Amino acid sequence: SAPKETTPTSTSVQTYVKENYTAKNGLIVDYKNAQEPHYLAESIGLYMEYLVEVNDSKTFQEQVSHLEKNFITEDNFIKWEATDATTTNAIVDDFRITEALYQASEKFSFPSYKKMADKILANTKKYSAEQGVPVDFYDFVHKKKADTLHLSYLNIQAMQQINYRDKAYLPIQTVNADPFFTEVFQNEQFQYADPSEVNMIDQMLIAMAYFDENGDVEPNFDNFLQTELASKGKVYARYQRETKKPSSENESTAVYAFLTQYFNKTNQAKNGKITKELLEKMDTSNPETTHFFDYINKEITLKKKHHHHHH
Repeated sequence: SAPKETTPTSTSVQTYVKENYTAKNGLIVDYKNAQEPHYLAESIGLYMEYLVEVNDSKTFQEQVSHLEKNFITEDNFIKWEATDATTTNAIVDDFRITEALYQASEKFSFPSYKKMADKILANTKKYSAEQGVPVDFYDFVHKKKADTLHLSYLNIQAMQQINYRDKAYLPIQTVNADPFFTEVFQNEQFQYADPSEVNMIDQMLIAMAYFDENGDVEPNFDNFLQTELASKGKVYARYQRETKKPSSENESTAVYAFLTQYFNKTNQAKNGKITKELLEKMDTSNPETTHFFDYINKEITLKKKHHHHHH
């Protein structure tokens, strides 16, 4: 059970992850030398995504093995973190992992990755949903579904791969931003995640899902992004909803990675150049203070797509 060994485009990230973000059992940690370490399905899925992008079948399969031995239950759920006490998935992490497996099945000519993703994703659609509409998680020990959907958990590409019913998309089809998205869908209504603050990582993920499903940007959020960049040359990590002022002047690496993706998806090439330079400016080189999420989304986004001299 191993794909043909491929020649990666680069090995430096793999070497850096092995040296700085890997615990003794081989699992990827959120911070190096953390007092409270977390071995997240999010992290292994992002690493899997990166490894497909850089054509590294050997390291990809090593990750699939860690996934099978530490995250996947006997009924084919993916624990959102690798502890015995974890009793839930997180649909956003299932979507990411199954998407990576589908892409790897093609990239590495290995059909069993596709069949593995089929099995996991069908199970996610079946159990982490209320009447066909996704919810954040299913507790597979207590056999209870979440009663919330956070829109930042939506992965439109993954949901189309497993043919969610049309009604599953009603939340992202009908959400408004003013200028921020209501992050939570519960009891067929929208609410904000926090009484006063928005997290721009979550806001960017909603904006990208909005564009992916609806084919156009939400113009209130898009205008906020444009006016922040024009007036400040930055987009901050968190904002106060009442004032629209930043909670602090802290910036977020992941926010600039997702802004770069968003501007390139929505035909905003000048803005995408601006946020690419902001992403390069962020320092992800301290593994004790750089969450793996920030480190690896910068690496993925700077590698995602010959043409310097002429087209």
